[PDB]
Amino acid sequence: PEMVRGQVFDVGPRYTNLSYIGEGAYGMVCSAYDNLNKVRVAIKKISPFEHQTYCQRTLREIKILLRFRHENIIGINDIIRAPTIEQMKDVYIVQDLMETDLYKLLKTQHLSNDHICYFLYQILRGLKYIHSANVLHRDLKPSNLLLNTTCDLKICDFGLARVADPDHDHTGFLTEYVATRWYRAPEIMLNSKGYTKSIDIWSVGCILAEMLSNRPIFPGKHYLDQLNHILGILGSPSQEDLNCIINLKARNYLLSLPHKNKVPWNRLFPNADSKALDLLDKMLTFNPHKRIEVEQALAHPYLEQYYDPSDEPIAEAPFDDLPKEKLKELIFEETARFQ
Ligand SMILES: CNC(=O)c1ccccc1Nc1cc(NC2CCOCC2)ncc1Cl
Repeated sequence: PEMVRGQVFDVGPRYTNLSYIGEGAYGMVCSAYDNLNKVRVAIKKISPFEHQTYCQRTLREIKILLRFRHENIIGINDIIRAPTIEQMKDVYIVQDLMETDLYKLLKTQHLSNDHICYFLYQILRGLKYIHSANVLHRDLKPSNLLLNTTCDLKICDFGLARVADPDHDHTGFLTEYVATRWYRAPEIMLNSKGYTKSIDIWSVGCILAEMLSNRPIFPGKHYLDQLNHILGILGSPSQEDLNCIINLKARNYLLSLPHKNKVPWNRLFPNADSKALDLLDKMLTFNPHKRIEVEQALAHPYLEQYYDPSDEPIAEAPFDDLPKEKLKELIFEETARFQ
């Protein structure tokens, strides 16, 4: 078998001529030539079986990606693994080869308003499908948005995803959270477990702001610093928005802060399209119940050149204590169709 950067990458003979791409959340990713489809593809090597948590994340990523079928969601083309559970130590996920990701593009390229509009449309179109399956992505960020040479955008990594559960969303103040800090909604730090669709809309709002300026809008250095940044731009929450927070520790923390005024979007982004800023404001709304939903966002005037609900499909059917041995068996069963 071909070896890449001191490690086995056992994908042959269908996939040959390997080249290192980089490290992702699951391990090494390479490009390879697919001798059947006559194109180069991406292959991610995953070695999760020694840890229950790695098994849970890998199973979620595979189960969700195989059930979903949408132009703006990365697909799984093939899955390579040993023929028996005993011999299975790694799993390789084959996906379409992308040219870049939005994180890398934002680091070096200025986006035209036309590119911002197109990218936002595609993120929201993919998100409508995810939310229609009652699934929350929970880790939307520029590095999870991959792009091909013609700027077709694919949402990636469903490892932190969950089925929406609005009834069990409430929790205490400063409750630990897994998802990427800069893209976390204010309620995560206050009273939310991140089990409602509004969590994803906030992250999209953060990505739109970052597309407008090439810099993260709320670059918090640690857990509570994240809320300082959000309130530094949005200003103090209204009495009505505080009344929606019943938890005393969270509400009292907010009441203890000096009054802060809103920084206007047009002063932060003087070159931005005014319709883009109006949609940004609706996505970056402090109160999650007043925050715009994905289908409303698609219908916003900023996206009128693309909006077509008949061409924004939904899922046909909607969608933690298991030991790692049981999870390995489920991963083996979930990947059986490619043998
Ligand atoms: C969600 N992120 C990943 O899956 C990932 C992370 C680090 C390195 C590669 C990654 N995957 C891909 C990478 C590419 N192409 C690269 C994209 C970045 O720029 C170089 C090509 N094509 C398809 C895929 Cl699946």
